[PDB]
Amino acid sequence: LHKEPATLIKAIDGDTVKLMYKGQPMTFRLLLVDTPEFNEKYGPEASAFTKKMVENAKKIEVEFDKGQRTDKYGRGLAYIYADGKMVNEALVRQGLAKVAYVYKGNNTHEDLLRKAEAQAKKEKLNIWS
Ligand SMILES: Cc1cn([C@H]2C[C@H](OP(=O)(O)O)[C@@H](COP(=O)(O)O)O2)c(=O)[nH]c1=O
Ligand SMILES: [Ca+2]
Repeated sequence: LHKEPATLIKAIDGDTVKLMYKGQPMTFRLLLVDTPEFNEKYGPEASAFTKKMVENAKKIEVEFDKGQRTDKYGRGLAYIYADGKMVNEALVRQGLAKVAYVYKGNNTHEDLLRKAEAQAKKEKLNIWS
């Protein structure tokens, strides 16, 4: 996999972000994670976490996996990096997302996110408390 440049247009929620990619606006949905909706418990916390992370970053990068790059809703499907730190991983580490939507061909970072989930779980962080 390879990292590609992109620019923040707007935070949306815990697992969706609007980005300028190859000069086109696109909604990106984070691979391999599920944050609660804004209206659910830890929803505002998940949204705030992602918001801070992408807004404070100097450099946003997009990394597609080996399978589909767009979902049935026309959302980009990617790992998103903020100053080299993967947003998908950070949410799971913090207990602000569950590992989820793991489909074959788009699962390069599965083991890495499952490690993070195991540590959030042992620490009973947020969703695991
Ligand atoms: C993360 C992800 C979601 N999706 C689709 C499946 C779900 O659609 P259906 O429920 O219609 O089957 C939806 C969940 O997204 P949200 O968690 O953003 O709601 O997005 C993919 O198709 N591939 C993916 O990698
Ligand atoms: Ca969600």
